Amino acid sequence: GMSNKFLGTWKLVSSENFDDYMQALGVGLATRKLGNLAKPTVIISKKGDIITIRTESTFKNTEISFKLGQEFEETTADNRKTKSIVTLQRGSLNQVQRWDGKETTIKRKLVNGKMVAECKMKGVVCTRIYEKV
Ligand SMILES: CCCCCCCCCCCCCCCC(=O)O
Repeated sequence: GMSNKFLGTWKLVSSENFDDYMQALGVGLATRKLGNLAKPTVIISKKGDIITIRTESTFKNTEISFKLGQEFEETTADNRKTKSIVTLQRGSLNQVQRWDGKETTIKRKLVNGKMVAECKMKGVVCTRIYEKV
């Protein structure tokens, strides 16, 4: 199952190409300016076989709870209503979001004790690095 090393609280320390990624999602300018300044905390928790990823920041809070391999309805930070799914691949915690015929991926993997989120949309790639805190 998900590695227990994911469990805990994570703080963003680096974000690369997040603006171009938000644009690819269709997020407008005012929202992107605040999104580019956000340094969110991400809390990953587990109750039985339901995993919860909770994102907290001054600008926006989000939370998804899910079971691996089971589609679920998601409301994203930019208020997209998506059909999403989280699965594992070589220990990486990979999320797909589908809506209005579009599709974006958020792959969260542990690299030397840090959590690295790789976000992809229409060939645009964003990388966000978190420290465990
Ligand atoms: C982080 C504040 C949200 C700002 C709202 C603008 C649109 C962003 C929507 C998608 C956010 C992607 C973040 C997931 C990757 C991560 O956990 O670092």
